[PDB]
Amino acid sequence: AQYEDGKQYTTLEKPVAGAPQVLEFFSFFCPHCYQFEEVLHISDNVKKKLPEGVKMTKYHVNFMGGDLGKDLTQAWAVAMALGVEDKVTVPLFEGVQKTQTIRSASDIRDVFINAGIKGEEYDAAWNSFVVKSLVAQQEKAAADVQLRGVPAMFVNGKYQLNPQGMDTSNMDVFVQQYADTVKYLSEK
Repeated sequence: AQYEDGKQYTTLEKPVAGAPQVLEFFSFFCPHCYQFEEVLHISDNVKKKLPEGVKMTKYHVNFMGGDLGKDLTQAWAVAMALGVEDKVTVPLFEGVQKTQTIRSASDIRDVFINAGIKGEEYDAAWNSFVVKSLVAQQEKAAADVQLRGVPAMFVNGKYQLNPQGMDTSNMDVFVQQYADTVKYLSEK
């Protein structure tokens, strides 16, 4: 077959019921995640080839960067609650991996302030039980599915993208192969 289990994707032994259609996991500490976001624009190119009626979800993980890692998972819950993902993703990646100006929760907060979210609004969000459950959702989803590595994408709680088995000679061709694989898995 042109698409083969173990080649562009793997199958979960232990399928996850009720799982989001396209579920992606990342960390702001994750170097391939940086690439996926700023150079390859994976999420965006997947969206463009997905049918419609299909929801895309993106969650942060705790297992990188210790204490700061958990703060970043809370901050991403804040971002999801406020709908400001698009405004903080780049400054968070660059503040962690490029400029290395993110070293504490207060530094994460600065990124939001500078992106124009108001202090009061951010801190109320940070402390809110709606953010608490959004943190739980991120954790449970990762727990449900094995997760010890990022970047990761899972389709319909059954299939996991295997970018190692795709060619990287041309970044453009890598991305299309990836997105086309998601489309294929989505129609499966």
